[PDB]
Amino acid sequence: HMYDRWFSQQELQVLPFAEQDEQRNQTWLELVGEAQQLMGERCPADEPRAIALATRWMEQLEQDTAGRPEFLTRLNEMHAAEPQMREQTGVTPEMIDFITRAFAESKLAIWARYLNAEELAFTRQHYFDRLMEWPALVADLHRACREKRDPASPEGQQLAQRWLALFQSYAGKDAQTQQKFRYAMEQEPHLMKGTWMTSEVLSWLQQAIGVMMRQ
Ligand SMILES: COc1c(NC(=O)c2ccc(NC(=O)c3ccc(NC(=O)[C@H](CC#N)NC(=O)c4ccc(NC(=O)/C(C)=C/c5ccc(O)cc5)cc4)cc3)c(OC)c2O)ccc(C(=O)O)c1O
Repeated sequence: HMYDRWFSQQELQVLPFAEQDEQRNQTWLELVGEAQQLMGERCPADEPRAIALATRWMEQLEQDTAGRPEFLTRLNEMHAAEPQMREQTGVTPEMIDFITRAFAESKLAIWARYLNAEELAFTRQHYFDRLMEWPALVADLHRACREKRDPASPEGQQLAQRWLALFQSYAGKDAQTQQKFRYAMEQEPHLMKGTWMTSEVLSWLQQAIGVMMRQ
């Protein structure tokens, strides 16, 4: 069976997808069907119904990957190389592209209340520049936070430096603009959806960042 080709026996017991729960399958049946309908209509990704659908997708996908970023990246490996993936899930790379942009717009809608028009335009473009590098970083942050790596060590500062590079990629290099983004996240729970980040890993990261920013 399909997940057994990609997950160890121990991983399979903590992977919700591997349950073939009937209710979970029906939920994804509806999520896929709704995405198919919006795509076939060429629905713009910033329409409310698209943003709402993408928000549901990310909520469900985080739950069904057990909140483990490494399980998310395993699914991405399957979308690239598992022949049965479309047949078994109904999810396609084109569909994922639509959800990705609608989920981006779900965050741009919130950032619009904190940024001016020129900052919003910059981020609407550059949000996508390095977006797909975040799951690898999140996995490396989970491992670091797990092993109580010193946030101030060279290995911790390399992680903070990788965060800054991905953050400045979407936010820009302006200090006042960056502070708007950091304030918005503190104020808006939706901005940390679709991240696989936990309060524990965020604390570890924000300690590493704080060391980087004061120095
Ligand atoms: C806000 O910024 C910050 C931060 N920020 C962050 O830490 C931060 C962290 C991470 C992130 N991002 C991510 O991790 C991230 C980025 C990209 C992705 N993408 C993917 O994985 C890609 C594409 C995209 N996209 N694949 C998918 O989506 C994907 C979609 C669906 C499936 N589905 C299936 O296989 C199914 C359903 C099977 C099935 C089965 C059975 C069935 O019956 C039917 C179906 C599989 C994969 C996902 C997550 C982020 O966002 C950029 C952040 O901002 C931190 C601190 C501060 C501060 O201020 O201190 C701050 O400001």
